[PDB]
Amino acid sequence: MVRQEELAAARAALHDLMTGKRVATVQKDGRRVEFTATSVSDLKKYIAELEVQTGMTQRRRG
Repeated sequence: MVRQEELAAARAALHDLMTGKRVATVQKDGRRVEFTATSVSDLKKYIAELEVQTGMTQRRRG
């Protein structure tokens, strides 16, 4: 399990959505999905869930 690549792509979305552009697309499973500054919150979670699926712990306090 190494989302090291797609991971770097998600961080970029945080930079473009809060730098100016309000729209951002992501290539996931041949499926493209849109995100607007209105959901900048549900995206923050998508970034936290991938760190737990690529990290190496479980106590959560890690």
